[PDB]
Amino acid sequence: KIEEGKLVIWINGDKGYNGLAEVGKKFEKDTGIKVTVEHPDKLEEKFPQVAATGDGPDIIFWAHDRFGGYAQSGLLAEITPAAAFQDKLYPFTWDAVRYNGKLIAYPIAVEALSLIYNKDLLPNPPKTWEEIPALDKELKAKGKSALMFNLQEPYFTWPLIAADGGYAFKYAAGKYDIKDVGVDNAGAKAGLTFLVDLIKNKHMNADTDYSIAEAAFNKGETAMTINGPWAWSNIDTSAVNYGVTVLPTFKGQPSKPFVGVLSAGINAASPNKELAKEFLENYLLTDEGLEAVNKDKPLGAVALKSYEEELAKDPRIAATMENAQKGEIMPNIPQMSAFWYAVRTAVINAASGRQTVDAALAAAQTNAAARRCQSQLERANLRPCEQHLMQKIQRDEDSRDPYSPSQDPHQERCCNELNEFENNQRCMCEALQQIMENQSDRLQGRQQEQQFKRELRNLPQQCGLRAPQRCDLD
Amino acid sequence: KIEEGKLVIWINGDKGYNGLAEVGKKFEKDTGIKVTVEHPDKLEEKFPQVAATGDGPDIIFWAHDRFGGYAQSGLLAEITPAAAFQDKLYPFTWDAVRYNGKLIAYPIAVEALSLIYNKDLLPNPPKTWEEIPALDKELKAKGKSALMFNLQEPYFTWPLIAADGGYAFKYAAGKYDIKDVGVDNAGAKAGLTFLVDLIKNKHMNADTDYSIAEAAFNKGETAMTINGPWAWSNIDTSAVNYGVTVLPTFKGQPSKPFVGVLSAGINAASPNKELAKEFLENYLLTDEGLEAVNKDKPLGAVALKSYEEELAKDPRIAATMENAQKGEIMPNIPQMSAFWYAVRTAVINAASGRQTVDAALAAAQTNAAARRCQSQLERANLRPCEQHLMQKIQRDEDSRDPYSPSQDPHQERCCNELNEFENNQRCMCEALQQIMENQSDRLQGRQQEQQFKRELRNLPQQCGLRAPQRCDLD
Ligand SMILES: OC[C@H]1O[C@H](O[C@H]2[C@H](O)[C@@H](O)[C@@H](O[C@H]3[C@H](O)[C@@H](O)[C@@H](O)O[C@@H]3CO)O[C@@H]2CO)[C@H](O)[C@@H](O)[C@@H]1O
Ligand SMILES: OC[C@H]1O[C@H](O[C@H]2[C@H](O)[C@@H](O)[C@@H](O[C@H]3[C@H](O)[C@@H](O)[C@@H](O)O[C@@H]3CO)O[C@@H]2CO)[C@H](O)[C@@H](O)[C@@H]1O
Ligand SMILES: [Cl-]
Ligand SMILES: [Cl-]
Ligand SMILES: [Cl-]
Ligand SMILES: [Cl-]
Ligand SMILES: [Cl-]
Ligand SMILES: [Cl-]
Ligand SMILES: [Cl-]
Ligand SMILES: [Cl-]
Ligand SMILES: [Cl-]
Ligand SMILES: [Cl-]
Repeated sequence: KIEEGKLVIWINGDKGYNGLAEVGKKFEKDTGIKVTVEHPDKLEEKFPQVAATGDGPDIIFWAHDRFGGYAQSGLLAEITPAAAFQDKLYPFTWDAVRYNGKLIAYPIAVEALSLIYNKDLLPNPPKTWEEIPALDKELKAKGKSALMFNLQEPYFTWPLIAADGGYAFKYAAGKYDIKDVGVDNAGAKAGLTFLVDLIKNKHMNADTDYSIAEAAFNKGETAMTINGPWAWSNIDTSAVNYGVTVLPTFKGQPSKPFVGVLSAGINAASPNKELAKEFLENYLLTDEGLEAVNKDKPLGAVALKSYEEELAKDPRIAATMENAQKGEIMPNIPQMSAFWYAVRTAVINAASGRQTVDAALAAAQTNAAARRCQSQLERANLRPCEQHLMQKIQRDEDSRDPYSPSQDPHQERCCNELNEFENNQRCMCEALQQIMENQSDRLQGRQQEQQFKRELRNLPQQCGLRAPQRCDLD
Repeated sequence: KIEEGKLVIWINGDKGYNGLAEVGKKFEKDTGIKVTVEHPDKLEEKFPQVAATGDGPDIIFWAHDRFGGYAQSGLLAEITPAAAFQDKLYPFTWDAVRYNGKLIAYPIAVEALSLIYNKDLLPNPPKTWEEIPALDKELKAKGKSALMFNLQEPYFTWPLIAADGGYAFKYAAGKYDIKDVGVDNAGAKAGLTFLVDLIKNKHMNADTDYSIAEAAFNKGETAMTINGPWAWSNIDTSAVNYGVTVLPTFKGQPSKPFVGVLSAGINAASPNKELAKEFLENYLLTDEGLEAVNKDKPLGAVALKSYEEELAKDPRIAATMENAQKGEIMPNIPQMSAFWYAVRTAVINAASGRQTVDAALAAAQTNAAARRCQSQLERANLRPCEQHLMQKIQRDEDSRDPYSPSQDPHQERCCNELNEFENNQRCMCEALQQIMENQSDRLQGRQQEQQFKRELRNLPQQCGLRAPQRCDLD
């Protein structure tokens, strides 16, 4: 489980975790509470998996977009700041940690990608994506290349995709229509197409990932890269003289980065909820705290109004905010992970040539708009079905297809719930399994239990719904 | 298979099949072609099952509503009458055998249910359903009952259900919205409710079926029944003095029978298509022909204008047409069978008390609006998927998760088709099986075949679609 007394903190390996450990120590010098800071791999995946059972860190750091999922799963303890404190952080940033009218994490900083150029290799950076092929040609001559960024992650290639019309889920009347996915429209295609063409023409390489691009840029091998504030430190170390400017335009429109807001959320299974709140509110979210971290690795435009008033002077932050405004805040809904995985795949297959732009995006659209089982299960309230089945058993203890020689002398609300598993039978099964589990202990007899299994088994048919071929009800 | 030279005809056991055999003989006396007339059980089920392989009758008789399904399955040969002939039959009736802008059967007669009363027991039949409980009470005293009709079939109980708002599929802009099902609205509930209440109060019995009601009425045991023209003969035999009148009203509206049009369709696998056409056009659809049949058992309002001009004089036919007009023509779409099965179930469970009106209807709505696998398969054009997979194999004969040490140095349109099986995985499987079958013969090698199976197997995943847990590709 989770030790009471200490604070364990998870944050991604590309963030200023050393800078955060310092705030960990200042907090310890004043508190005596041991603050541990870790940067595991795939922590945004691991957390859902571990916080579920009741383990993991007290605090979890990631971009706001994943927290909706965590919330829906009941993994995040709600956070509640006295009005005053809230007045210190930008409205904009508070919204990003708001799910179902609740605050589920603490905002830290606003992130957005910008175009980063080597002032040596390229005094004047291009205004347009279209300009780039010419450049690379020119640069290849001098033994260099025009541009290199991470292609393995959608986050990076999305600003171009989004430029001429691409979007994730439309925002219709105060909500996201997760059936209205715009990754397969003219714009998205145009964008991804241009991207692939760059590859087809030897201007960049489908296999290029983060570290490869970072190294290339930091060793002065390519004129341009695309990245976020976090990456500024390593360059500051690298002897390269760099500028940070607005991303190029495509078909005349600005690239539109998915703006994300670094957030800190408290494990809803942690004993140290108070300590956590005090840490984040009184130490991290302070001018010294943020600075300590921002020193290790730049946060972008911090959530706290006072320190940002300082940071704003930095031209790099200006360009960061410029790109951010051209962009859109990522949604934080549960379906976002689906969307991301979907697009990650499309981009890769298209980039690698396994598929065509039109095909890959078409698959992404289909898949990103498909509801996942785990989500549906969490949202399910299966009690009505439980109650129904129990009752039905009493009325069959003395009254077609009878169970025993003795049988041979709520339903709506339940079915309403099961309706949600009508398009995924494996899922329908899981829902039945969940029902079983939630009752096995309340089942006295055994005639009782198996006369429950069989009833449970043809429950979907009773609702006029589709049913699994097989379904183990251990 | 089907013998060339003879004509085999299927018609339901409750129709004037003897009367039709006569036209069978007059046709034989003039032709020498042996005409066989049979009335098998569940012939509307058997036919789809047998006509599929290429057997069955040359001609198939049923209400128009089932023929849409037969058509979609390619079981019905299109029928084409010279304008003149068509001018002999009512427009209304031609529409009923029209599917996808094609004539798929020959209209014979218009059917509709009416209220049939014993003039001895009840000189003045009720205007309203509401009046009936009082009657039955009064009649039970005299040792009789007010009303008895078939409860095992939805066809009979639907006029009441439909009365105050019930419908099958809404007709939206020239088409039926099979997702807009009106069997679970206030009206339908009201209607079914009244019906169940009749039962709950000992006014009728949930177990009452056709023969039980017919016998009861024909032996003068109940004052009223609800039935169609076909039933007139047996009563004519029965010494009971009966009238045929408009069905009672419910909540102030007329009962609304599903008007059906007896149709004759030609097996699209029969060699005798010409004979069939000549039989139906030149013998059956004539004043003598129809009469011969109408003699055995009344057809209702026949499709042929001339004979109906005669029949119209019969007050019984008048009442039949009155009820028909208060009613609605059944749709002939493939989904109709689903709808009927769904409602048959609801009615029975509600009537039997296994479920409540609200629950049962709610299940019917859900289920009647659910697309069936066989339908989706028929409508599927899986070629694109076939072509795609074949090609993909060539491009893998020398180029992640490789098949052989050698591999280790259309898609959209296809997926568009597979999208249709996204809510039924068993079905997705069948679609893959169909693809396999349609290629096993075109597959030279064996490395070829199994390198096809594996590709085929993760085809849904390539389309971002859901996939079966298991799928045998024999
Ligand atoms: O590619 C598959 C992948 O998608 C998911 O990651 C996304 C995040 O949810 C999202 O916040 C963003 O990640 C970036 C941050 O905003 C930023 O601080 C910095 O770390 O760069 C990040 C990108 O590498 O975008 C990504 C998608 O690219 C998802 O959460 C994962 O589970 C998954 O493996
Ligand atoms: O109840 C289950 C059942 O539904 C289907 O039968 C329907 C028919 O499609 C339909 O034409 C109608 O059947 C009647 C005729 O119109 C009439 O000529 C006479 O025969 O009375 C009939 C009713 O018994 O209504 C029924 C539904 O009640 C379906 O086709 C069957 O497969 C099925 O078993
Ligand atoms: Cl690790
Ligand atoms: Cl909480
Ligand atoms: Cl307060
Ligand atoms: Cl969006
Ligand atoms: Cl478009
Ligand atoms: Cl038989
Ligand atoms: Cl044909
Ligand atoms: Cl003609
Ligand atoms: Cl209708
Ligand atoms: Cl309603």
